[PDB]
Amino acid sequence: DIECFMVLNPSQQLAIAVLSLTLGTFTVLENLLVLCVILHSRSLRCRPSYHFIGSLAVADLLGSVIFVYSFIDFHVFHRKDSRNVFLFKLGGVTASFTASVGSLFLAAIDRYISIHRPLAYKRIVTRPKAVVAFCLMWTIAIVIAVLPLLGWNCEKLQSVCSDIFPHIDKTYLMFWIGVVSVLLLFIVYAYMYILWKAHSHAVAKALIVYGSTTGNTEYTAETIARELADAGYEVDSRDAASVEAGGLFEGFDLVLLGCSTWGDDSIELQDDFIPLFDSLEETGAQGRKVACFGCGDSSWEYFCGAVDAIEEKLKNLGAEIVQDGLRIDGDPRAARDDIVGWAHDVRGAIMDIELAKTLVLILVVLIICWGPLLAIMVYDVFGKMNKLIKTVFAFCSMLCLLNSTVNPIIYALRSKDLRHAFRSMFPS
Ligand SMILES: Cc1cc2nc3c(=O)[nH]c(=O)nc-3n(C[C@H](O)[C@H](O)[C@H](O)COP(=O)(O)O)c2cc1C
Ligand SMILES: CC(C)CCC[C@@H](C)[C@H]1CC[C@H]2[C@@H]3CC=C4C[C@@H](O)CC[C@]4(C)[C@H]3CC[C@]12C
Ligand SMILES: CC1=CC[C@@H]2[C@@H](C1)c1c(O)cc(C(C)(C)CCCCCCBr)cc1OC2(C)C
Repeated sequence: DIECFMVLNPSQQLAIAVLSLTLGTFTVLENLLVLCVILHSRSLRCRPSYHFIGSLAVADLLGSVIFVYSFIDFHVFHRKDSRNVFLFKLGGVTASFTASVGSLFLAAIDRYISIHRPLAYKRIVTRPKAVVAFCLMWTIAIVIAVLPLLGWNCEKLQSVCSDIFPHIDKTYLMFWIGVVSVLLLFIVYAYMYILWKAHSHAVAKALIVYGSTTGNTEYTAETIARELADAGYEVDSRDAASVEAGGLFEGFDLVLLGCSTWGDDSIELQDDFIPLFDSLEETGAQGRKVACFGCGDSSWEYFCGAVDAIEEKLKNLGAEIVQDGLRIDGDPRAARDDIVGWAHDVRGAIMDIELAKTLVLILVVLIICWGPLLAIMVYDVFGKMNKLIKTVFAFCSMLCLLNSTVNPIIYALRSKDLRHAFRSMFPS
């Protein structure tokens, strides 16, 4: 019975008509304009491809037109269609909107690969490869929407029918959910991965291993760490007496070695610093930015010779010395300006927030639009559908149009080349 699938409340039909026609027309005119500026940009600029932006516009323009027409016709006009004709109209909507998420899926792959393997990115993502991928992605989407027409429906299969969608075997619906859920979850994973990855590299991490006996070099390290705390470093200052040599510097943009000079007859390192000094090769110092500091006294012939021995092994082990050592004579509290001045100099030698906002918005948009829609379908596969939920679905089906309306704003508007191409269409 076709009439069981219809929102029949006249007040509800009107709201369905208002939202559908308003959003659909804005969506049609938006993506139409995007396609217009794509083709004008290709007239004057050879370099920007617009593969993702163009594909998404075609998918949304086609989908909104087929949807809004069939949707208004079915719910407001109560078209009783032959089974196959209805599946045909459903097929267009399914292919276009499945193509829309596939386009978002391929763009997500492009960005994920850029972050995951930035050097190899120029080999794996090529203009010839992208053309083939988008062509195949579109083809798969059409084939997925043609099976009910070919006979993957409940009437020919003699199986349970969907309560949400007329003439739809539940197994086909469950299959279609799994395809879209995998695409959507990867898009979620990719961008969540990118946010995590960017967050770690945002703030630099500093590592101060200090060896002091009477607390002088500790006071220097603590005075140094406080200056780096103001600049927004993630400082971990460790007494040398309690450290693991292996991988000690792992994951640090900057390492600071503060040792005291303690030679009675000849130069000697501070005792707690000595086991760490012997195991420098194990610390993975090679290729790391390091600076040295230390306390001492001018009365002794070798002024801060400990800072000399360390830098000589670090420069030999391959760590890049950012600056020459910091050498203090007498109480460091007297030279506090020289200490804090040093931090600034060594700090001197060496987030993409706007991007971060955009990625979160997409995920918020995606979760808001596809989430509730798919969940109701999951219900229909397993449980029983009452009139209330059917009604909710009709209004939730409108959520997809919204996604089609904001997509030009999210991506096309954000493209620098497109804005230059739009301005190009004016006399100047
Ligand atoms: C036996 C002895 C030997 C020292 N030898 C040196 C030295 O060779 N070169 C130097 O600059 N200072 C030398 N000093 C001075 C110390 O490095 C000074 O006290 C330093 O500030 C200790 O600070 P700390 O508490 O951080 O270890 C020596 C001090 C002592 C008691
Ligand atoms: C309405 C649905 C069911 C059928 C759609 C048929 C036509 C419109 C489809 C089939 C193949 C599709 C093309 C396949 C490849 C791409 C490359 C992409 O970077 C821009 C879109 C573009 C050029 C597609 C445009 C739309 C397209 C030509
Ligand atoms: C009852 C009913 C009659 C007209 C239907 C209408 C449902 C409908 C709908 O409610 C939701 C969707 C979407 C936008 C949510 C896509 C659903 C894709 C499902 C794929 C697996 Br069956 C498509 C839409 O297509 C038409 C033909 C207008």
